Amino acid sequence: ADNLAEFHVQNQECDSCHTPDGELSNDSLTYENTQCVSCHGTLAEVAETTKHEHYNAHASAFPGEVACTSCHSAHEKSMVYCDSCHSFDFNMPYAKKWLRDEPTIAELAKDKSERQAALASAPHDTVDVVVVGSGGAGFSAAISATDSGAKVILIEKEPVIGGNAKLAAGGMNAAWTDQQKAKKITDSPELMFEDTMKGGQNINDPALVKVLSSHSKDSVDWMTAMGADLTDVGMMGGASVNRAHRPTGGAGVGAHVVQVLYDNAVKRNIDLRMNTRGIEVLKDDKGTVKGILVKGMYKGYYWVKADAVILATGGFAKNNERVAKLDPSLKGFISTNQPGAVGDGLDVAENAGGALKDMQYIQAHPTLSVKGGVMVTEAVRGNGAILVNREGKRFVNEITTRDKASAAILAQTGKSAYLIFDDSVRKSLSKIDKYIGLGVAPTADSLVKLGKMEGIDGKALTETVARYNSLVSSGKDTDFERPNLPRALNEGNYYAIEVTPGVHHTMGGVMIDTKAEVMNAKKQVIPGLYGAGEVTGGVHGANRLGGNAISDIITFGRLAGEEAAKYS
Ligand SMILES: Cc1cc2nc3c(=O)[nH]c(=O)nc-3n(C[C@@H](O)[C@@H](O)[C@@H](O)COP(=O)(O)OP(=O)(O)OC[C@H]3O[C@@H](n4cnc5c(N)ncnc54)[C@H](O)[C@@H]3O)c2cc1C
Ligand code: HEM
Ligand code: HEM
Ligand code: HEM
Ligand code: HEM
Ligand SMILES: O=C(O)/C=C/C(=O)O
Ligand code: NA
Repeated sequence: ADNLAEFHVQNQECDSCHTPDGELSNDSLTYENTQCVSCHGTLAEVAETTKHEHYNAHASAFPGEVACTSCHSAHEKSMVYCDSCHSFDFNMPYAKKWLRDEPTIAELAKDKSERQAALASAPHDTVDVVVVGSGGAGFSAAISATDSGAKVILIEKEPVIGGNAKLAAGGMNAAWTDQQKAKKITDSPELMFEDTMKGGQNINDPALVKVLSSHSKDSVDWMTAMGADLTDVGMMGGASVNRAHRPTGGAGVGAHVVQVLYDNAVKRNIDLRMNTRGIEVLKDDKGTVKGILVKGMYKGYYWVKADAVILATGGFAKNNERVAKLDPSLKGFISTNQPGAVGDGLDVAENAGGALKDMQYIQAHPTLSVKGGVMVTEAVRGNGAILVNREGKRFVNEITTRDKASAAILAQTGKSAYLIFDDSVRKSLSKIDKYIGLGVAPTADSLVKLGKMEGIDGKALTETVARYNSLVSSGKDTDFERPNLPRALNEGNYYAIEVTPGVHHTMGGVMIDTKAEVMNAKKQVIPGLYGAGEVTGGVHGANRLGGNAISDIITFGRLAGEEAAKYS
């Protein structure tokens, strides 16, 4: 058989998968996936028949209900969604090699005749608010506009929810929380503001940082009121005190928060459509939003009539060509992002008249696993790990800013470095057991053997750790002046992870005011158009602090949702 449908029609009718009139139920393929599930079992039942020791196509930490048609198309060969970041050994029937080629919003100009036909038809739905993107900002806004009495449609162009927010590990920054107080942490919104400005080089828009800092406690209480666990409070670089909140025992912040938001959306019956891309914000004759034209991967173009459009489409860090244009130094770097984080929501914003700002500031995360090509949380260094070069020495304050840490790493022999830590750090941060499970953290009971394994000078490494621990115990890092030295590296076994920088976050984007209203180049509000999260510029300045993006998405998403509901 050349495809999965042809295979199944050797013993089945067309309607063992399709509805009675045979039309596609919707762009989520609800009815159709349900048929796959009714013969093959749910996603968990199917994982039992495809186990591998260290991985499984049908089991992943992705939140939400992952549709079988996310990877299995019926009438054509398709691609495994895990291959946009890993290379596991899979043998999916009717597979084809992972290759994302999504047209730009500009190349979508060519569909002049379908667009026109769709815009001359009646709107397909008429609601109060349309939310574009199912990352943190997008679900938060959908929920808060709904809890504000507005009817919402939430759309996601990918087949799965969560964007890059489902990958967050380190934590969500917040200050002066009840979680921090119970952890005997002393902080204030003023220290977080101050760490943020300093952190972004005083380029950040101060009114936005003030919203960021002043609403962060509330953003954490909101999430916690909806069911999240954000009681573990750790440190990341450029913070004065520990203020990165995440689940108990240091598990990832991302997948958990996106799972809480999805559950909350679901309880409210929020209309969520997958495989549905926002293409053009529609405006009336007085330049205010009247709706949006969308492109359903399965049922074509159609428009949603609405008073308000919230753009929560995240960044363009996956887009190395745009990234290279703005920063030539990042050309050819690997990236930590999901495959559709390419900037198309920015094009929608501009075409709508929104102006952009800070676009030249692109953050490279300092520690991507060379072996796995995936981000290794900075909470690994925050909970105590050190960085050593191939000569087995420390070479940088490990909890310095991302810019500095990336530069020191690229300057080392081989252009990479090694995270080094023990079982006390491991046990303090459960996330580390994910990297051990990926095969990216070799271990040994002595630094002498660990260094032999990885090409690190063994005796040098042993004396480096011994010096570090003595620096921990005396309380001052007089070598590199790391300001927080939480743990001696002396328990149980040792572990090394080889790390190198990757494109990670774009601090510039659509220009928003304090109510998340998109403005033009004159700084005039575009009525009905809002912007929230990494698609916006001005929050993070020239350099974002680890932990500040999940705080930003919850805060600015919530608020845009509320403001869009009021506006109407
Ligand atoms: C690997 C990794 C670890 C990180 N760790 C942390 C952490 O620990 N703490 C922290 O503070 N930050 C962290 N960050 C940053 C990060 O989580 C965020 O910057 C990011 O998720 C912002 O969320 P968002 O909702 O704004 O966008 P996203 O979560 O990226 O969601 C955007 C969504 O919009 C959809 N979309 C885009 N364009 C369109 C369109 N035209 N139509 C319909 N849908 C569209 C995208 O497909 C996507 O699902 C981490 C980032 C990553 C990638
Ligand atoms: C799009 C929807 C579905 C998906 C993604 C899916 C998935 C799959 C895949 C990946 C295969 C392997 C084919 C090969 O080996 O070449 C398969 C085979 C099979 N499917 Fe489906 N399926 C779907 C719908 C259904 C339905 C509706 C039925 C029954 C009416 C069904 C019953 C079977 C059977 C009997 C086989 C052969 C082996 C077996 O499972 O006993 N499938 N399916
Ligand atoms: C001869 C039998 C069948 C006929 C005539 C048929 C017809 C179609 C048509 C016409 C479309 C495209 C519609 C559009 O673009 O609006 C389609 C898509 C689809 N069909 Fe079928 N179908 C048949 C069998 C099946 C079977 C057996 C399955 C599942 C195993 C299936 C699952 C799907 C899915 C999931 C889609 C969406 C696109 C895709 O994955 O290719 N179909 N079908
Ligand atoms: C309930 C939803 C799904 C069903 C019913 C389904 C069905 C199946 C079946 C029946 C097989 C072959 C089983 C066998 O040969 O024993 C298979 C293989 C596979 N499917 Fe799925 N699938 C689903 C969802 C997904 C998703 C969401 C992904 C990707 C993220 C995926 C990726 C794969 C891969 C990679 C293989 C080959 C497995 C390997 O080599 O380990 N499937 N699927
Ligand atoms: C169904 C699809 C996928 C599967 C089955 C899968 C499987 C895994 C596995 C087995 C691990 C090691 C952790 C563990 O032992 O559970 C892992 C780690 C990781 N994968 Fe995936 N992966 C998938 C898709 C993706 C995609 C698309 C990305 C990025 C967009 C991604 C990013 C990561 C990250 C960042 C980690 C590191 C550990 C963590 O951050 O929790 N994965 N994945
Ligand atoms: O967990 C991390 O390394 C990243 C956090 C961030 O980008 O804020
Ligand atoms: Na941005």
